[PDB]
Formats: sequence, structure tokens, C-alpha cells
Amino acid sequence: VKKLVVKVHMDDSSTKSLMVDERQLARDVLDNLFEKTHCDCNVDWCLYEIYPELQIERVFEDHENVVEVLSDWTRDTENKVLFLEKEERYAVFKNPQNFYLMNAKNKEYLLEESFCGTSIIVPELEGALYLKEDGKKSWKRRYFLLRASGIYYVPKGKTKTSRDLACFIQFENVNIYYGIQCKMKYKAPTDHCFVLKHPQIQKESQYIKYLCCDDARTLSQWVMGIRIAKYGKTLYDNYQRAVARA
Repeated sequence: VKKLVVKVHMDDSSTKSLMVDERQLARDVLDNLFEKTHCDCNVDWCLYEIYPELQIERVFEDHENVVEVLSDWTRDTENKVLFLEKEERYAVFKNPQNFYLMNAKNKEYLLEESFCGTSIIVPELEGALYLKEDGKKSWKRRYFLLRASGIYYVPKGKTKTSRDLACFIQFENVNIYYGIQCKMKYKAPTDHCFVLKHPQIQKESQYIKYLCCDDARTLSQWVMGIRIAKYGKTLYDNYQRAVARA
């Protein structure tokens, strides 16, 4: 019964307003746009969330309920939905070797082990990243480790062993975003930044976590890796559903 009008922004500055009820997923809105825009229907097409105030942005995952995501938005919000190509969204499924470390046979076997087993296998990703200090234009280099449940950090004066590892954040409690203009705004070492915060946060908060990578490659590895850990088999299912429409 619950209905909502969503203004979807196109790349050429134009907009297309759709009627979206409480039952529609990002998958359904995309199929609707596919018919109306007459696009090539490639897997990179996605819904894209932008927060102009906090200057953060992320892809919608295809299984996400659109109304539910927009219900977190304030009445006076500046937030926009965009329809554009993001080739990073399913990068692991096109080239799994770029993340889990190749021909069609070895690509298939690697993905079936990582996604089609009993539990998911998350890339063995670890490295130092710059974490922003709460409310301060100050950044600190800490060693981080990617796990199935969340990201773990090495406390200053501890070792890499799992017993010494403390949990930084759990993926259940955050969406992952790109950080925009973090270098200029907060004196981030680079602009290769990702942002971890709860869907409900719509303004400045200490619980918005800002992480800066040394290069563009490191950013790509962490965003893809965290999305694998957070979304798991559903992300694989999203991709298979997208290939069938291409």
C-alpha cells in the first residue's frame, strides 16, 4: 500500500521520476529504467546514492529495498538517487584473480569455492590505512585486517595474532561509501577514501568512520572486499541476476 515517488538523476543532467512502492527492490527499479531508457542493460548499470552535505556516495546493491533505504533520509534532505554505470560493483565476478590474490576455467572454479560453498570466503586482505580521528582534521596510520564479520585493527603495541586483534567495526552495522573531497576538507593524506557509517546517520557524527588509502588500487581492494564480506552470497546472486538481463 505504501508508495513513493523517486526522482532518478541521469548523467546528461536529465531526470526520470518513478512510482516505487514498499515492495520494490533496486533490482525492480533497474528493470523499469532499462525499459524506459532503452540502454544496453550491461551489469555495470546501478542505482547510486549520493549525500551532497557529507559528500559520501555508494552503489545500491540490487537486493536492497529502495523505500527502506530512502526512509532513513530526512524531510529536508539533499540526498539524490542516480542511474549510472559503475564497473567496480561486480569487479570480483569479472576478474576474481585481482582480489583473491587467469582464464575462464580457473575464474569459474575460484568463484565457486569462494561463493558457492557452505559459508562465504572473504579475500585475505590486510594492510595499513589512515583512520581519521573523531571531529579532528587529523589522521593516524593503523594496520587493518578484513574478516567475515568485520574489520579488525592492531592496537598500537600489539601483534598480528588473532587474540591481540580488536574489532573496529562489524559489517552488520554499516554501509560502505566513497569519501569525496576528504583531502581538501579533513586533510586526508590522499583522496582515495572510503567511509563506514550506519544507514541512519544523516549528519556529522563521531560514528562516521573515515579511512584513507595510499593509492587507488588499495581503495578498490577494500571496497570490493568489504562488500563481499557484508553481502556474501546475495552479492553473487545479484550478479547472476544481472548477467541474465544483459
